[PDB]
Amino acid sequence: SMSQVTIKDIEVLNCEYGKNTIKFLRLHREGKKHFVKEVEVCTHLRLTSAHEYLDGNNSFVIPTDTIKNIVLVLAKKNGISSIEQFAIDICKHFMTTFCQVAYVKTYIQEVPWQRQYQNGVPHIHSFILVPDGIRFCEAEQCRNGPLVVCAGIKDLKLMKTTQSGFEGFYRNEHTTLPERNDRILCGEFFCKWSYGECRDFDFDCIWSKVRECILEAFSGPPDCGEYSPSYQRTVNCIQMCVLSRVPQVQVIEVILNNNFYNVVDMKALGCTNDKEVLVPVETPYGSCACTLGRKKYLEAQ
Amino acid sequence: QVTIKDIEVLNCEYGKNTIKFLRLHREGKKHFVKEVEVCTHLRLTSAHEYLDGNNSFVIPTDTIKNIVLVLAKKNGISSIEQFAIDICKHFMTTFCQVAYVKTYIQEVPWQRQYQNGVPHIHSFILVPDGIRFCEAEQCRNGPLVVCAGIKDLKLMKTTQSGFEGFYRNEHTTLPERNDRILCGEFFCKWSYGECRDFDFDCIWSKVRECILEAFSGPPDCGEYSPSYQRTVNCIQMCVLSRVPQVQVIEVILNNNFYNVVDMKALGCTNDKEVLVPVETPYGSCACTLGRKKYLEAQS
Amino acid sequence: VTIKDIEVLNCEYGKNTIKFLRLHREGKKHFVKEVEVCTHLRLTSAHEYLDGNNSFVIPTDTIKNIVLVLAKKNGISSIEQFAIDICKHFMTTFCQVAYVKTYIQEVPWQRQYQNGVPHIHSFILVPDGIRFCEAEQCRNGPLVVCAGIKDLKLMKTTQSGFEGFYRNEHTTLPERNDRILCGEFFCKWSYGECRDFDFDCIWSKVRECILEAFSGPPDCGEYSPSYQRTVNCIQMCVLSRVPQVQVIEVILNNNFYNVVDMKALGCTNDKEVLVPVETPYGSCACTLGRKKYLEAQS
Amino acid sequence: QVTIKDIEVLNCEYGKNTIKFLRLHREGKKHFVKEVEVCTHLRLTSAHEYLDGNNSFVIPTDTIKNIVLVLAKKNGISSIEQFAIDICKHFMTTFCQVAYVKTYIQEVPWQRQYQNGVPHIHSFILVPDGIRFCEAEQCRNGPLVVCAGIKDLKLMKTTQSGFEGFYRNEHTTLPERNDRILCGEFFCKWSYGECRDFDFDCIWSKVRECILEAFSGPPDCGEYSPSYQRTVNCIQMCVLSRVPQVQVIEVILNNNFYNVVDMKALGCTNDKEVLVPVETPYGSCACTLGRKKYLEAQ
Ligand SMILES: O=c1[nH]c(=O)c2nn[nH]c2[nH]1
Ligand SMILES: O=c1[nH]c(=O)c2nn[nH]c2[nH]1
Ligand SMILES: O=c1[nH]c(=O)c2nn[nH]c2[nH]1
Ligand SMILES: O=c1[nH]c(=O)c2nn[nH]c2[nH]1
Ligand SMILES: [Br-]
Ligand SMILES: [Br-]
Ligand SMILES: [Cl-]
Ligand SMILES: [Cl-]
Ligand SMILES: [Cl-]
Ligand SMILES: [Cl-]
Ligand SMILES: [Cl-]
Ligand SMILES: [Cl-]
Ligand SMILES: [Cl-]
Ligand SMILES: [Cl-]
Ligand SMILES: [Cl-]
Ligand SMILES: [Cl-]
Ligand SMILES: [Cl-]
Repeated sequence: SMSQVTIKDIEVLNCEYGKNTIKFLRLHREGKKHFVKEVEVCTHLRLTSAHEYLDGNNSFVIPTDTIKNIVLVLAKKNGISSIEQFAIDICKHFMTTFCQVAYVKTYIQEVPWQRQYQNGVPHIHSFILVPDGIRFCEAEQCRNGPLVVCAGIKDLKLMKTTQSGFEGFYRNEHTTLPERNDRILCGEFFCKWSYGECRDFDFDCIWSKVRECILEAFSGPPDCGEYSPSYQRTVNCIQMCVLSRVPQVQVIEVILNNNFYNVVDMKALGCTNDKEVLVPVETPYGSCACTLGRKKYLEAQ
Repeated sequence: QVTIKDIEVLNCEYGKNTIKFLRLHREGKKHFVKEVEVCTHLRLTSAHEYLDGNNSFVIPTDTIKNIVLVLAKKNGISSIEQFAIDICKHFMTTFCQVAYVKTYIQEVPWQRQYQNGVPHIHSFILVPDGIRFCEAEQCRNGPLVVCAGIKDLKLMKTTQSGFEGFYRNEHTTLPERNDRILCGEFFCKWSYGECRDFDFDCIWSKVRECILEAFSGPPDCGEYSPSYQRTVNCIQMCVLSRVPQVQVIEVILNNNFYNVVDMKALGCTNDKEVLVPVETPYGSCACTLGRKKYLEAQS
Repeated sequence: VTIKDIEVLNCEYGKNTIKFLRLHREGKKHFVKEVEVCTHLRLTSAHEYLDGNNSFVIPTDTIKNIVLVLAKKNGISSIEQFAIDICKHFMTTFCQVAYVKTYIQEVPWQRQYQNGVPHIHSFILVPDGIRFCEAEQCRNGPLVVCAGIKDLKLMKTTQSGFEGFYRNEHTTLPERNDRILCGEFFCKWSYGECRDFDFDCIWSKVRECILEAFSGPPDCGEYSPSYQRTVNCIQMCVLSRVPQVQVIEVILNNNFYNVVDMKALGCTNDKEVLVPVETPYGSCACTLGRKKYLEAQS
Repeated sequence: QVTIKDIEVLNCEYGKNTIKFLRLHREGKKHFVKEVEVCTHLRLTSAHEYLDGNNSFVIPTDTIKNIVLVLAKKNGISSIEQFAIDICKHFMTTFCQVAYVKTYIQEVPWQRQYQNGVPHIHSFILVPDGIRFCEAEQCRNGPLVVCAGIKDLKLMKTTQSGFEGFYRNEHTTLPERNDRILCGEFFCKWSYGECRDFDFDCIWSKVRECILEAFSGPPDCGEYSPSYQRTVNCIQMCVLSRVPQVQVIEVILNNNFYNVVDMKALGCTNDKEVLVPVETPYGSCACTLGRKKYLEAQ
């Protein structure tokens, strides 16, 4: 119909920009005892207009360099009591300082530094990297909308060697999977939960409590464990534990990426392999994901 | 144009890489796991597969994988070191066309889960706090040598570290510093030579404790490091002083500088409060120390 | 005054210092375990005290016979397993037993060696700290096992002080940052009901923790600012490195070594000649337990 | 009634007992300890302190202690034998009134601690596996004689022992036995006479090796003992064959019989499995052997 499209022909469905992987360590000294919080911050903005795209005019653009500067200044002046409070302080600063900001999102993850110990005695200033699951949070706010905070844990890899099966599934001409009532259940978990606009609690304490719920629901009691009839059922058991034990959690998303461990057939090698040697299949891999919300929280919107 | 008689075969080696498996063991309802990654390489007495297209002497890399899995099944894995020994011994004593065998093993760092200080019978969590590995090798008619190690071990102290009194030249702009963050990623490897009259797990743990303690110093005051290099030496001398089984120790320290961000132009003072890691480029230092007694004793 | 005015707070009886050697032979090679056993009972009634009625009393002679028969029939893999077997035997054999406690200590026989070769059947007494254990059970309550080391005498010649202590008008002790630290230790630890480990292995591991924490590393040692702090270092080492230990009790009986004033004798004594003071002597004692374990009891 | 005229002084002797001290020596960071118990006794050339109440010639026992401590400080202690020699020589050269001096010394058995085969610079553990002692004595204008020994040495073998073919009378109920536990606590003491041209520590260790090897026999099979008395002879003949410095050797063996408990009345057979030691009463035997040449040469 026409030889080109012009602004009049097209709708801007989304415009977003920001600064990614702002890495720094906040050091706090109480005499000779040293405290560290090392983080990675992503902060993204949507502006009220798109002249920098549509017209080649930068008048309203806050440089991403400025976004980095603000994150480092706020760390210096405010410290970091929790990554959640820091994500909140960043979002509130952008919304209050810059009228051209329609929307702000701050994602933060912690570098998993632990204090070193010598026969139970905490070291004043020495640390070791211990990645047993990465702590993150995310704060976002629309102009004239609520400031919403999420916390989570990712790269969390749990494995139980029994009390796991997958049976009674749908069968068809392309379904060769045998029924199994014993197998290794190996999952890499991404867990993310919403507090909504709630802030009246200790962020670090509540995060720890959720992490506990995830490990406990996954494992079952330490003397006997608990049967899992699917990866999916195990995801629901985790979500329902967190919701049952942590009232501040309004919505919870859990993604389980599984690895199957095959009992190697050793008959041609002159052996019987009685669930002794198991080879992980890393690709392809199965995943399942569910998001559960409290009826009260969702209806209250 | 060029023929077999103009060229010398300096080296021929082949193997199977990244053989991954979990060895499961049950004592009633209590389950135990060892998950490993194994490389095994061979040198053969002839090179006909390369020079002539004749495979008669070649043990398939598929067979190397089958043997590793069969040995894990029949022998179990008490320690990765004993399993590395078992694999090298099997190749040496089974195949007369093997001139040399090398097995590398690394553990997947599964930890048993705890609820209220009670250990879980069959539930585990992945906790990398430094990757345990080992390596066994042997030439025909030569010692079976065992090495153990820890890698991807990232240690950081926020004080008791400087670098001063260095060599000055026209291209040297580095300031002298007596307070900086010391952050290093360590690769540590040590040889037991032929000795195996000790508990591999116990001695591996002891060397690890030596590394952490020599790095950190005492927990109430720490200990001043005047260079990355001096910290490497304190680790090595601590291990050799406390672990006679260690004959030779190699330590590599890959460091990250943490820069106190100049916040002047932002109207801020930064008194060592906000520090930015420089990941690339990065400094390295490496040292191998050996006991004179062990070195001289090799005829 | 009458039985009606009087409460029986406690009644207990038993057989003490039951001494025997259990000999085991694998062809030419002999193995020994020589022990001393005490076994005490509390009965469900006190008719022997209150009425002169012995109908419920198991003779202490029978307690000895039972200890000797079980050693014969069961052998002794570990003193802890033997103590368990004796408590279990009393609880299943005699319903009038309300409570049983068995204490066992090992006679410290070591196999003799000649130029590195172990002797098939010859031993030497080597007391380097006496191994003991204790098992006890109430009727329908848990069987609890403790192991320990006593008469363990350790000494370091430096890396010991006592400074910054409370001063008053009767305090003449000077501040010291260098002294001999000499202690006789009693150490006892509870496994609770946990029994799924090698008793000998774990005992050896706790012993090594005690010596290493007392001494510090062999190339430099470790400063002790008090006997009390050294007790704490030993306990925290054991608890940090041995998960099976739930509760640990350490008693340190110290001996002061005085640098003799030889000025009157025309001599300077630069910490060269030291005289030990055996009485009076100082003691300190601490019991630490895992919070998780102590909560799980209540 | 009776006066000095009617009575003869057969013997007078006095001294200081249990003088305890530690001698500490430092080579850089490395500490060396020798802790000893010293007894020093004198006979004087007169007895006026007893007979007349005149103390003019008495050296206070407090002075004997001061001299032992002063000599430890000034000389150090290379060996307890050299220290005992130095004490006797001091009393003889210093005091006109000394007719006779005897010095007895025993070592406190401190052993350096080891961690994973590494010797600790300054930490020790008490390990009493046979107490080292010595004794020096001298009459005025007579030879200074030195003895060394080992006591409280407890050895046990579980077979290769019997006692048969002994004298029988109407009061003899002991059965012939060809297979018993041989358990002895040994006191061994030997004389070097006046010879001192050797390493005292070296030679003491050699004698101790000889006692353990002769008691035990070879590690692969042992050696049959037909009595305690013949084991004492084997020990002595082994020392005299292998250690030419030893002129005279005394060995005292205090034995403990281990009874195979008769368990027929308890429904059991006891096939040398459970044995009970008899600590009292107890048998002893003692022999002193000397080289003909040294006994003639007196
Ligand atoms: O638990 C399981 N869920 C699934 O959806 C599935 N698909 N293959 N195996 C499976 N196991
Ligand atoms: O400790 C240090 N060693 C070095 O070699 C170096 N080079 N730059 N900074 C350094 N710091
Ligand atoms: O370490 C010590 N603790 C004490 O309680 C004490 N009392 N005197 N000396 C002492 N030394
Ligand atoms: O060896 C022995 N000697 C004795 O003199 C003796 N007397 N009873 N048993 C004995 N055994
Ligand atoms: Br021996
Ligand atoms: Br030791
Ligand atoms: Cl640590
Ligand atoms: Cl497979
Ligand atoms: Cl070839
Ligand atoms: Cl856990
Ligand atoms: Cl700096
Ligand atoms: Cl060396
Ligand atoms: Cl043995
Ligand atoms: Cl002092
Ligand atoms: Cl007289
Ligand atoms: Cl007999
Ligand atoms: Cl001989």
